[PDB]
Amino acid sequence: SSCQPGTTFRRDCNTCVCNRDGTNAACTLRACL
Repeated sequence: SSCQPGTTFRRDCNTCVCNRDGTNAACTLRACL
């Protein structure tokens, strides 16, 4: 992931939070369908 460190964003129906150096994200594991 290229993201703003510590920002919240969405992948489909999932909440993601960007890691401390903006290179990855942890996201919720909902089934969106």
